[PDB]
Amino acid sequence: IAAHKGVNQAPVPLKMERVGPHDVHIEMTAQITDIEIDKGKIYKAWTFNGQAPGPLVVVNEGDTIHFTLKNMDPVVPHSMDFHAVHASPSKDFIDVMPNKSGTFTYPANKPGVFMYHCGTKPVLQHIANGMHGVIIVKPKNGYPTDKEVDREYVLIQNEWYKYNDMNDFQNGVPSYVVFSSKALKPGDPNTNGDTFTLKEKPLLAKVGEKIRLYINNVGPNEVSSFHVVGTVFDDVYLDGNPNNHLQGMQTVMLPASGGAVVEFTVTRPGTYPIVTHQFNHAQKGAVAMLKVTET
Amino acid sequence: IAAHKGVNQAPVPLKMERVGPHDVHIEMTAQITDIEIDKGKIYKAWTFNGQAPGPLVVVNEGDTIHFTLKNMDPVVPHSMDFHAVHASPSKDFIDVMPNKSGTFTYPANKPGVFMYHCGTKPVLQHIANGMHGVIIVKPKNGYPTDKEVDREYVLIQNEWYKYNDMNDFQNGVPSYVVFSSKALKPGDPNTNGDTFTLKEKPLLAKVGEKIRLYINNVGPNEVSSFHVVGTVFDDVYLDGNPNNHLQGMQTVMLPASGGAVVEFTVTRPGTYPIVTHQFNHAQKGAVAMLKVTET
Amino acid sequence: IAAHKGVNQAPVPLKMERVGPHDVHIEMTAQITDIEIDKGKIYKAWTFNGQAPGPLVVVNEGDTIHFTLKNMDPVVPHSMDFHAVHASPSKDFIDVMPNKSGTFTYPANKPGVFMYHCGTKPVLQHIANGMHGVIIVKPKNGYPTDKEVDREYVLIQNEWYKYNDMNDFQNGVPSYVVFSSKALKPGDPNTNGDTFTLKEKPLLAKVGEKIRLYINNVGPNEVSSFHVVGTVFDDVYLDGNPNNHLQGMQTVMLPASGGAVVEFTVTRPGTYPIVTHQFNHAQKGAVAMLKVTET
Ligand SMILES: [Cu+2]
Ligand SMILES: [Cu+2]
Ligand SMILES: [Cu+2]
Ligand SMILES: [Cu+2]
Ligand SMILES: [Cu+2]
Ligand SMILES: [Cu+2]
Ligand SMILES: [Cu+2]
Ligand SMILES: [Cu+2]
Ligand SMILES: [Cu+2]
Ligand SMILES: [Cu+2]
Ligand SMILES: [Cu+2]
Ligand SMILES: [Cu+2]
Ligand SMILES: [Cu+2]
Ligand SMILES: [Cu+2]
Ligand SMILES: [Cu+2]
Ligand SMILES: [Cu+2]
Ligand SMILES: [Cu+2]
Ligand SMILES: [Cu+2]
Ligand SMILES: [Cu+2]
Ligand SMILES: [Cu+2]
Ligand SMILES: [Cu+2]
Repeated sequence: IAAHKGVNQAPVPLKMERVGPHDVHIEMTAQITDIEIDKGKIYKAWTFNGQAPGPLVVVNEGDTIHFTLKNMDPVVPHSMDFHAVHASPSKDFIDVMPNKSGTFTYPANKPGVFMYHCGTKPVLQHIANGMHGVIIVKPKNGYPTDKEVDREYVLIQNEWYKYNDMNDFQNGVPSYVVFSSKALKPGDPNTNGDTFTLKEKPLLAKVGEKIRLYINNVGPNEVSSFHVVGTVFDDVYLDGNPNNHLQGMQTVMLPASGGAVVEFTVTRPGTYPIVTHQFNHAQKGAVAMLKVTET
Repeated sequence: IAAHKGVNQAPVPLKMERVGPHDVHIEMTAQITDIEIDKGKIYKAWTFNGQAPGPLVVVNEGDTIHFTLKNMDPVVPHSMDFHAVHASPSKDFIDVMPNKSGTFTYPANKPGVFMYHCGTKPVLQHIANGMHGVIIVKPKNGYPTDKEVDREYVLIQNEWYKYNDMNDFQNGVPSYVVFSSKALKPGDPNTNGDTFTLKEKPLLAKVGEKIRLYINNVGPNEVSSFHVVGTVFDDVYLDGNPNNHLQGMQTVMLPASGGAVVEFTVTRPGTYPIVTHQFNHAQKGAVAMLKVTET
Repeated sequence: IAAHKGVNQAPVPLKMERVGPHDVHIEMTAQITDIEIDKGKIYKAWTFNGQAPGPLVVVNEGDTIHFTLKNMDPVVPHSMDFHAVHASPSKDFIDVMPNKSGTFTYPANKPGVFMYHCGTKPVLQHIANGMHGVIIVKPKNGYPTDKEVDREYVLIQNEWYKYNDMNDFQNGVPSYVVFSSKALKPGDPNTNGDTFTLKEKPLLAKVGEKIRLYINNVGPNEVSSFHVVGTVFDDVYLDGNPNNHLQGMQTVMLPASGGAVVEFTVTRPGTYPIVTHQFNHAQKGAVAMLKVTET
């Protein structure tokens, strides 16, 4: 796109504030930002806030979100679809023109680990170019295993294709498949979907800890066979809903847009790979590392 | 196939009648019928009754089906495999020659949303050419959420490939992926697997209604990441068995031949897309629309 | 690989012995062995013990495994990752050099049907060349349906690609997709992943029996839509964990590395195909047969 030539918009922080016991304001941008998705490979991503996947959003069950999108793209319209919410897509997930803002309000009444993404036609194009992310809705009564958990992180799986190439998007295999981590607490890493960062700077944990991961596979196109090497998932909550409880799963099947909360114990010091077990995808980037130390 | 050149057999209604408290007769044809699968694109489908997917069958749990297939194909043998039933495949799912009929009897003792399809070798060929459909077996004691449901529809996902091309069938990506709807009550639409009809003539509902969809992904080859935009599934019953209860799912993973019953609430007026969230497939046709009005 | 030219190492039996109430010794090899994966097609597989998938391992819940790998490959390092176990991957799933042995110890504290495989980088290469298998961990308290089961078998799904071709492994469709069976009791068949053996020598059963299959889809890359023609799964335990109970499933979605225990009734004499319902894969080999007789 001629109007994207030379465009690299610096990342903008997510803006979020609570405005009542059950109401939260969220402000995001749609912007065009160079991301190093593999060593030496820059993708001029269509993004929320200059991150792909986008910034993490965390709300409580029963929060109404008053969402603003500021569209910094000089020429492409953008929008927002939160899977967490009940909304009219044709009224509430509508386009915001270049250099304009739009505000939309809707309730998140279901707990879980939900995909968000741009909903501008063609949606495949907007997702594949990078406009995806996760919103976590925390359950009013927790998870039955909350007391057992020592440490938590968020991981997101996505693919990258040939740049802005709709033929490849629809008919081609992914060039890269990648994990990223998004921060829940201060000092947690916050990364983009790339083939290397979580190998070179592993997630950290202590020997003996029960780890919770909030996970979502945003696609756009592939399913994920989520697995942590050297452990077994003690508990799995499909879509992060507490009712959808499985136990003792080696591998969690995630549809495209599918999420889960998974919990597992790391019993011994070492580095534990985290993979999609569809190994072609793993080979093309989708391996993260968890480094487990005696401290 | 030379003997299919110029052949376009007009659709024949499904014939069905109950013959006892636990016995039903079903009569279908195998026939060769031109279907417009995308605008301007005619596929000379191998079909049951001139529809692809085929006509909807609905029986009660515990019904024995006395099934007749009348094969109108001038040259290809056809057969029928109902996933709902317990049967000897080598006795009961056998070929019916051109211009002949065959009758087969077997029990449907399990509730759910089951695939049917031709079982003639090579089965990939017969399915990919259009010989698939759904049979619903209604549970003797219902679903625990029956009282909450205001409106119901059936949706079926399938793919289309290059015409009768076994290399493409086995090794190629789908050309189109599509939804169709099959009527449960008078006035419901009844459509074929195409890229457009359910966009141009959306399914209808009223603001505030809880909608049930009976869904199956007949493939032949892809899995489906079933999602309704702007809602969350309140309840999901895997394969339509009441025991396989999930709650609060954003997206339902369906294997090839996989079914579900899903329920969700439409809270606001508008048009709600229904997709497989594998967006390459969505782009290639697999988006239906639900239009929600104040009436 | 020049050092594999002309190499065909005869299969070596699995060595296994119990050494205490909760401890078992297992000795396997990594070796290079010609396998006929389709009629006329020899693949010089990288294997455990000259079988691909490898030999079946069965332990009890709570057994500690003292595992030895003897690496007979003249030039490639190999390793072992059991999904059943809690282990440090960077200490316990490490490489064994050509002509050396290594011993590793770790607990199997979770019941189920678990993948094992070589964990040597690039793991896609080692898995795709044949270094995969299943370990069954029997639950201390059984399955609630144990008393109903008349007969049991193990089935494993895997793919084969162009020989040792990492481009094909990562970017290509499978050449073949196959089932194999591995023996649980004397007289059970024990086969390799091929397109024909389980068609030509079907698994056997008696009319009216409830059959249990322990199943795993080892990939490397595809998911599986597991289905038995002419029946419905009465009970399904995801990953073989007794808690992950589904009922009345026509088809079981398995991620890559995913397992299950499935139970179904064969009501009538005949031959019952067993398929992945992703029919492109079925066409390329993934159909096994169960022959059901009045004896
Ligand atoms: Cu309150
Ligand atoms: Cu506000
Ligand atoms: Cu956009
Ligand atoms: Cu979406
Ligand atoms: Cu792909
Ligand atoms: Cu702890
Ligand atoms: Cu574990
Ligand atoms: Cu009766
Ligand atoms: Cu009759
Ligand atoms: Cu047919
Ligand atoms: Cu079938
Ligand atoms: Cu495909
Ligand atoms: Cu209502
Ligand atoms: Cu909803
Ligand atoms: Cu003991
Ligand atoms: Cu020992
Ligand atoms: Cu190896
Ligand atoms: Cu593994
Ligand atoms: Cu493939
Ligand atoms: Cu019995
Ligand atoms: Cu059955």
